Amino acid sequence: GDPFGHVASPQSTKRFFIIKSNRMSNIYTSIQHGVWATSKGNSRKLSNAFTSTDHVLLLFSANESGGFQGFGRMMSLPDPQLFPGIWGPVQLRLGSNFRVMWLKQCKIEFEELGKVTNPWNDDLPLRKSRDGTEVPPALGSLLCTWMSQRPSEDLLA
Repeated sequence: GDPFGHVASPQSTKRFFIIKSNRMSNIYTSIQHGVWATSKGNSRKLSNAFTSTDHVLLLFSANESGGFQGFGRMMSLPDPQLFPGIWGPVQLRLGSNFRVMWLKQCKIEFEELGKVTNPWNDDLPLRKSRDGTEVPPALGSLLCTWMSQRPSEDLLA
């Protein structure tokens, strides 16, 4: 639902998901128009999180970028009327588009985090996260804090 506080404030419930993108151009489109889409399986998972969590955070990592480009809040359920067809033919293999509010654009490398593993993903290194991988709230909160502390990038510039 709607945000009733800042995503960094402690009293709200949060879930944190890693989003992978094969194309930087898709990230640029997401920043430009506040929109994302994911696989049908991830769409259901994110939908169930969206209705039952105060804030759903999406941590964006382009394939082979070596890290994160920023993070955003999921703002709506998948919506067939939101920017229909914006992604081109891949739209046909995805769930419906949903609104995203980008909350930080930055550069941070997985290797700057040292030996970080995800106990919710078989204790695998953060770099091996797949699209839709959930991270525990203590780690997710820290990743968003560390990203927020970095200088803001203007990735569209």
